[PDB]
Amino acid sequence: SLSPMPQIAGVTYYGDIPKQPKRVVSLASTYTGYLKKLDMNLVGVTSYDKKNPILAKTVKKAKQVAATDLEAITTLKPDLIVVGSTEENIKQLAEIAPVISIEARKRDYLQVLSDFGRIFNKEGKAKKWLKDWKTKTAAYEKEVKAVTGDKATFTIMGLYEKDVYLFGKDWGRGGEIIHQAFHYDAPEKVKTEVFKQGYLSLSQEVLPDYIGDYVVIAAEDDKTGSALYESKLWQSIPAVKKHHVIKVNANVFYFTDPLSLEYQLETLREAILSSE
Ligand SMILES: O=C1CCC(=O)N(O)C/C=C\CCNC(=O)CCC(=O)N(O)CCCCCNC(=O)CCC(=O)N(O)CCCCCN1
Ligand SMILES: [Fe+3]
Repeated sequence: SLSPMPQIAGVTYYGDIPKQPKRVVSLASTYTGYLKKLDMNLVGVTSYDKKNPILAKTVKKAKQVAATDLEAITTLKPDLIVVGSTEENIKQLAEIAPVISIEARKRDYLQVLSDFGRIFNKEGKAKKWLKDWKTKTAAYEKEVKAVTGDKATFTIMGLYEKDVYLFGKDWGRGGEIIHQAFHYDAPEKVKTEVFKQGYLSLSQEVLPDYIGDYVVIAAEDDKTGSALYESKLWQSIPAVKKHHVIKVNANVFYFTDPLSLEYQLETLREAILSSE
């Protein structure tokens, strides 16, 4: 029995996708949690998946694999491999098992779930989650905007090693919830320089120019942000002086999947409400 394999923008099939795969290898942390949400049995997952404190609990049995670990992936005997479209070795992966390749941003973070529901005939489960999400986020939006005001601007940022990044509405780090689910505006330069591009690496000195009312900042640990937070440049930013900086744990906040997002939603709601 094969998947109906619908034509979906950004989804490429290699081989005959099983309708009911029993041994799924996920090589893209974007998708792992969607597969889990739809009760797919994962036997391989990524390093990020293992470090995500929400998701990791659900995939303890899975082996940590990278896309280059062809031998380990083969040994796992998958009947389905799920990958991002930018992976360079799709040919060799497809020799191991059927592959679903997904190109980020062709479908939104919600569509991806209903898309997998169609691929695997789990539409009911997908629809129910999406319904509750849309109802909950609509209510939560009203609550948070009652504190911030409706026109408050948010910037999504992330700290990685010595680097500083801004993110748009659809590159994780809380952007889906802040920009899409809560319909928060962003500063002008964020909308014109970051949103379409997905992300932007930036030098410290111009950071003030991209921050308005609030900032959500992702990092994997406390030490990464240390120097920045103590800098005069940083302390000069109005949002910082007003205590409108929401620091979040990247280990879960990198992610976009339903399981991660459930946790991120409560965290962001609570953080914004307590900013008052
Ligand atoms: O899908 C998302 C949000 C968007 C995202 O980050 N992606 O990687 C998916 C879309 C791009 C796939 C193509 N891969 C790359 O461009 C490699 C670099 C990359 O992953 N990026 O996100 C580019 C900007 C961040 C670079 C610094 N690295 C990290 O922050 C590690 C977390 C990091 O960026 N990762 O991707 C690892 C955890 C990802 C969890 C799921 N999150
Ligand atoms: Fe990434």
